[PDB]
Amino acid sequence: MEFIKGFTFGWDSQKGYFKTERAKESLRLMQERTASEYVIVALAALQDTAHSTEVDFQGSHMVDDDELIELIDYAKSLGLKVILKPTVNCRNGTWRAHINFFDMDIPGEPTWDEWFESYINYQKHYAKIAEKTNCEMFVVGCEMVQAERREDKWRELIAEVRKDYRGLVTYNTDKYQEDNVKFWDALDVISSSGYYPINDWDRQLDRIEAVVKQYDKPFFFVAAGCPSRSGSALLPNKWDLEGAINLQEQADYYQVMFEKTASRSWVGGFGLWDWQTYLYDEKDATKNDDYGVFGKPAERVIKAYYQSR
Ligand SMILES: OC[C@H]1O[C@@H](O[C@H]2[C@H](O)[C@H](O)[C@H](O[C@H]3[C@H](O)[C@H](O)[C@H](O)O[C@@H]3CO)O[C@@H]2CO)[C@@H](O)[C@@H](O)[C@@H]1O
Repeated sequence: MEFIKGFTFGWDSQKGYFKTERAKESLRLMQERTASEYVIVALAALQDTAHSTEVDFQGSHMVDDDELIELIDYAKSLGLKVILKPTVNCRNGTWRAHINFFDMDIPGEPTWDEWFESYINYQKHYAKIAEKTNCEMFVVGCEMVQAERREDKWRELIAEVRKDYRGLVTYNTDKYQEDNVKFWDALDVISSSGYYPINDWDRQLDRIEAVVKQYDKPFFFVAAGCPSRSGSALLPNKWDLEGAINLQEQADYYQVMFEKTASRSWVGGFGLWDWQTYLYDEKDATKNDDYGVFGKPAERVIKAYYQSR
């Protein structure tokens, strides 16, 4: 596995966004400003709650198949490789890591089998798209901490994705959960959300290295990044962190992350979080306290690092 110089795109997208000039201009700027060679197209279906079993990928929250194919083809026309990452959010705001059901099937209660049926059929739909567009990698789940114990069901899902899609298949675990997953052998690549504190990379990388050396798979941080807010460098996963704007903290987070990971040969790349489909005006960058790096000092740190690899 060559080093993946990646950036996540499309998380803010709604139906119709990918049809637009604005979306293509944003993706061109992502490539120009960061020297990324991969785009991670991150999409989210919706379910009602963390304990409901129907996964909706057809409403206004979800780009249509035709515009998704258009955007992937356009990314390829720019020379980008594409990683497709379809995940799921809850309408009531609960983090998908809490999606969970009773260990036993109780009459009248939602079951693991019902949820996985809906989720597998969701993934198979997008696996067919990844196959038709020749996406380089497909990510079958993201941060599903409580669902990860259902190893049998995850193995079933991966086999179903394999029937539709012949590329690389991975699963994206949450921070600190790299060893919670017991089905890495069924995947091609190990990946995690590397939202680790700026002052704890040495301990965390040593921990992950010991996990990764138990398998014969490449590894990368399919999500990583930091909002431009004070205190975010300590908890970079908290998108709602109460903190004043701080562009330099985000740049410093990135500088430390690349420095610490550059010396671990097994860190095989990054899918940096994240680049908006509808990008803010460069004039508004110094007021933006979110994950974007457009117009911020972190943009130069990323581009320099990606150009060096
Ligand atoms: O932006 C409006 C939209 O935001 C939803 O909530 C978001 C967050 O705003 C943020 O994008 C967050 O990103 C997580 C992501 O879920 C995943 O964990 C990734 O690895 O890390 C990023 C950064 O922490 O995602 C949630 C949605 O899951 C929500 O508030 C909507 O109501 C709303 O319109």
